[PDB]
Amino acid sequence: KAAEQYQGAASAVDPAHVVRTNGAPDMSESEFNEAKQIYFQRCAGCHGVLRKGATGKPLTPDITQQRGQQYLEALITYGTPLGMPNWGSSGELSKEQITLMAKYIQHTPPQPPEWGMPEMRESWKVLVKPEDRPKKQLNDLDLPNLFSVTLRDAGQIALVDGDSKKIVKVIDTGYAVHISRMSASGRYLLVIGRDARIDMIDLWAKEPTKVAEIKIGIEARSVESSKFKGYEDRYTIAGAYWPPQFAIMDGETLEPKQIVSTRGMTVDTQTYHPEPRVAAIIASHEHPEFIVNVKETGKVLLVNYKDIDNLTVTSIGAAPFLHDGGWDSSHRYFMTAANNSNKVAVIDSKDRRLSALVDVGKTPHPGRGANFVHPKYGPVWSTSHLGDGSISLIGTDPKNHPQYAWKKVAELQGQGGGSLFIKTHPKSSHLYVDTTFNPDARISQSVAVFDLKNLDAKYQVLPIAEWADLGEGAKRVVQPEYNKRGDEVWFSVWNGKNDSSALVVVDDKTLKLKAVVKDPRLITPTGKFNVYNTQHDVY
Amino acid sequence: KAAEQYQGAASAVDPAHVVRTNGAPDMSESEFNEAKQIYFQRCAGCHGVLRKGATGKPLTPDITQQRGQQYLEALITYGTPLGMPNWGSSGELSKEQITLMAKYIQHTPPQPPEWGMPEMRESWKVLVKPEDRPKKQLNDLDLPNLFSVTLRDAGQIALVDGDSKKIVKVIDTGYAVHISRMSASGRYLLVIGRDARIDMIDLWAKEPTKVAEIKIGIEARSVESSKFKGYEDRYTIAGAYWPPQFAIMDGETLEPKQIVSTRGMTVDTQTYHPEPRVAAIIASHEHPEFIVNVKETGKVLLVNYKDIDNLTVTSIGAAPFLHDGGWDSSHRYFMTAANNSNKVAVIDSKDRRLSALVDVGKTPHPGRGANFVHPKYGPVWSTSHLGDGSISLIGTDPKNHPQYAWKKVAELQGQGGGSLFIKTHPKSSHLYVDTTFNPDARISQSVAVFDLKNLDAKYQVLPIAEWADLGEGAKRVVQPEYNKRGDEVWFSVWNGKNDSSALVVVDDKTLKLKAVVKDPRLITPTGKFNVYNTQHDVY
Ligand code: DHE
Ligand code: DHE
Ligand code: HEC
Ligand code: HEC
Repeated sequence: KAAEQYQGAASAVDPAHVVRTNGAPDMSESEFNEAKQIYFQRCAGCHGVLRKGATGKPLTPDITQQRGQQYLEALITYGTPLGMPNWGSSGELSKEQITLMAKYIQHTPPQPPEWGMPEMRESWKVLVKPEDRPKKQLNDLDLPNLFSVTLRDAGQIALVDGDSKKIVKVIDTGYAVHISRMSASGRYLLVIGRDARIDMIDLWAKEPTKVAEIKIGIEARSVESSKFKGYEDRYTIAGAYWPPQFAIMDGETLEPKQIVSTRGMTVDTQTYHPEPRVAAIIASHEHPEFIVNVKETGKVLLVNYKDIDNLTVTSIGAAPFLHDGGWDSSHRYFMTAANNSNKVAVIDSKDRRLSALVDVGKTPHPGRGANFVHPKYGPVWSTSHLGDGSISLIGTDPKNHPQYAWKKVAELQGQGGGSLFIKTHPKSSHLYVDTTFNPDARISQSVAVFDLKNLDAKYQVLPIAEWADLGEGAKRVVQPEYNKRGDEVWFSVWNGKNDSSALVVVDDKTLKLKAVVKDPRLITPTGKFNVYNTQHDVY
Repeated sequence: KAAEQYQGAASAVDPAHVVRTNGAPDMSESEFNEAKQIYFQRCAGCHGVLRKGATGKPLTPDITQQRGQQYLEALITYGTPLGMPNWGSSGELSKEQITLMAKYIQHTPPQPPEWGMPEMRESWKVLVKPEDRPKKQLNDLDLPNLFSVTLRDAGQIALVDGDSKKIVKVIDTGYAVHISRMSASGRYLLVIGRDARIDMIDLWAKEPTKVAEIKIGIEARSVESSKFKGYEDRYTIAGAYWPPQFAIMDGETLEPKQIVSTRGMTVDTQTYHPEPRVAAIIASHEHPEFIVNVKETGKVLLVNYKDIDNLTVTSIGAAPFLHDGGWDSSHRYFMTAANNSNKVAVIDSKDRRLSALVDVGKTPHPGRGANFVHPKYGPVWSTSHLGDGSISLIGTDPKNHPQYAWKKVAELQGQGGGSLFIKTHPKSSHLYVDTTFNPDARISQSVAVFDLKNLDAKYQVLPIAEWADLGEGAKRVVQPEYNKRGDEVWFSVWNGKNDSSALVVVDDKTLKLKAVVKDPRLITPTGKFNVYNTQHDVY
């Protein structure tokens, strides 16, 4: 009764400014569920789960009710030239569906479930206790030259022996695994599906088998291991798309320890954003931290694991829409692309600061990038683009080449836009770039190769898809990846699940076809990650 | 169109797990706003703006629709003995309104507006530029012994002269100012209304005037100034109840610099909490930081301002429901209370960690606390409670008294529960305790005073309200505050806006009535803050 009067004063909030939602077109339970079913299959990626706008404009009731029914239907139908697909013209969605979507986006967005520690512990499993795991490598596999290839639509990954070109094992994982990452010791393989299911695989057991797993969210893209000296296999971190968050777990058993929300203020307008999806994550070699990229808010956070109980985080403003990126040759600056901002943020991991924001081309997509010493400009880091066919070379040596540091020092020209990965290797004198999503078939089925010993000359075209001899299908080639020796470059010919695919190997020394890996179990192969190169960031 | 096919794959989110909210009893616009008004007038204080629950159970659709109309009405009607007021039995609400509330709480919680930089800058006003301000004290007031009193309902504060006992200047401010804090230089007076409006007052002007103002949110409770060596008047920070956030501004002009969301995972369950209100904030004397309390998640954040461009926060976990608190005698340990957890957290600001979690009585409400040297136990910090009449004494000397460090070393007994503040001074041998919200009028209209040179002896009751000679009204006495030289203790006779109030002063040496401050302008006086004691944390 004392506690009653103590909190018995009015809230400073003005009810007239608290807004009730509604005034949308009446639509039944089924009309709504069908619209909801379509929204995540076709729209959520670009517009966001909450519809506050990611790559695309906000689709919340305030704005959609203002536009009204007809503007909405027409827009969804014909699309626009700035990224909005023509769902009606292309005949991808019927007029009836487009009508339901126009009505759906006029209601309050349905709420997706949260996902904290209770759900994480319930999903967590230790398949083989640490004490029951091999003390030595119980097999004759050349682990360093192994490849962890993603069999996207099969919810599996494949361990392919680099020298023999044969599949050594197919392991069940999360659906469409996005990337593979190696532990600092080179013993454990870490794969994470887009569904946020992480699988830890012991490469030492008789046969590479799974020793632990967990689900850190409803949707995810990144996973990483602690690499600072004295912290081998200590912690594993993973970033989720929804909910906006990242989790730190034990690097031996994947036991969840800390969960941190990334919901916050943007760097540009400094207003509140409800869905800042976590993207790339890279382990720092300069301090005991993980370097996390928060997309929609454009913040690079340095999560310090020196004391995992009292988490110290340093919020660095970069630029909106941070995505992928990698280390420069020295492994001190984090070159990451803020793709929809057309800039490349450089994060100094030693001095823990933003070194610069470099203007590049339309929608940079470096992947992890390509590092090499330019004969004139010195040490550079490069990236290709999705929005155009240009290739940016950036200065990454402040000590010996300060006049070029953090500048778009030169530009190269590929086959065209739709590019996703650019590759190279220390031992190699070639530079490869794919064009996976280029709207042309001939271009999307081939890669461009440049001569680093003569960058003035144009690129040669390698007909990767044609070399694979597969037959029908889009046969989109993607992500060049070298072997440990650096004399073989691998490519994935990403064909439909009901079609036939392959991994095409090329002799880097001669640019001649070396081999083609086919197998009924090689369903929709995407990411290939050579152990050594992924473990030691060789790119 | 490359970017279009690039984001064409489906979201990992399951359409079936995204839910539409509704099936709530129909209610017209008029009915919905009548209830929505009542909700923020009477319920949001304890249940929260989004109704996820604070001191009370969550009132969200998933739960309320399960209970149904009958349960809800019956509960709102009679309440519960565990803190939920009997809205119907008391005659406070009608059967018609109660029926409206039971319906309202079965609907989706309406959404309050956000409040970022655009809104803050829009409200930010610099009344007198730093260049046009005085260079020295232009008045002849004894500033250190001045008193900043809250004229709550009047939306103002009065500067009362400690020695003359007269009102020197009444200043217009935000509604129901909660607290007053002094800048490090003792020059500027910082005050903040519950509506989140902050006013900076220069005590050097011929007549104290406001030099800047800003609104940092929809509703708030705290403000603080940087007190680390070399950062006098450098930064001002404020915490907000809604939105869940805190803002850091320029300490000379109040220019908004950084805004940080406090929405996050909880310390106990580690699940997402959409509304973790910011409670107490105290400047660190050990490092250039602010120690912030995040109530619902039970997190103590150490925000370092050495570089406010790239903010560094250390998130220390304490216990659920952090509220108020204050420095131990040495100004190193932040003694804060997790009031609904019945504990007191000790945050070591030097080593930057949770020293301990001490169990206390029901609902500890220390205010800033009371520090004194116990004859047997050594240095102690005390607090009274709102749920019971006890006074817990906790040891605060881990260097010279390890036996009692962080232990509820002993208890004292006051008139009863409903206590809000306990007080003492280094030059004083008395310990005061108010009982502001105690349900018995006589008790709520007086204060208990113990003898620190004889703690075994029972307290003495001082008829503070009765001494004021005001007449009718509740006359709740509140917050014992000392003067510069610690020889008199002030009390606030907080009476209604239409009734008559006063400030009763006691001669600490004789426990006799010394003076009574009355003025037609002294409307609903609540908090009083002696400039010196507030600035130099003398408590
Ligand atoms: C955040 C992120 C990373 C960086 C993680 C890291 O390094 O820590 C990444 C890396 C990658 C890498 C890493 C390669 C590397 O060399 O580092 C691969 C193989 C890859 C295959 C694909 N990604 Fe990726 N990818 C996304 C997210 C990401 N992609 C998307 O959100 C997007 C645009 C939409 C989607 O549907 O996922 C997208 C499209 C694709 C594809 O279409 C690919 C080709 C196939 C697929 O399964 O989705 N992305
Ligand atoms: C977070 C918080 C602090 C700590 C501030 C700091 O140190 O930075 C505080 C301090 C305070 C202080 C500071 C005293 C001090 O010596 O530090 C005062 C005077 C005070 C007067 C009141 N407070 Fe307060 N108070 C709340 C919040 C807070 N009160 C509430 O949420 C609550 C429970 C309900 C409400 O309506 O605000 C509440 C009730 C009250 C009252 O009823 C008082 C007596 C009158 C009023 O205006 O609401 N609270
Ligand atoms: C990315 C590959 C997209 C997908 C998939 C979908 N949309 Fe989109 N949309 C996208 C962009 C970049 C834009 C802006 C384009 C421009 O010219 O400005 C849009 C815009 C919309 C809008 C219009 C918003 C407005 O002006 O108020 C609507 C109504 C919209 N998009 C709807 C929508 C739906 C329902 C989709 C799935 C069936 C969908 N979009 C997919 C990018 C992309
Ligand atoms: C604090 C001073 C409160 C105010 C003001 C209001 N409520 Fe409350 N309520 C409070 C507590 C501490 C509890 C817990 C009761 C217990 O015995 O544990 C409650 C609970 C409710 C409930 C019941 C919820 C449930 O059990 O499902 C309802 C329906 C409820 N309160 C409604 C409500 C309304 C509409 C109020 C304002 C008009 C209101 N509460 C004020 C604390 C406080």
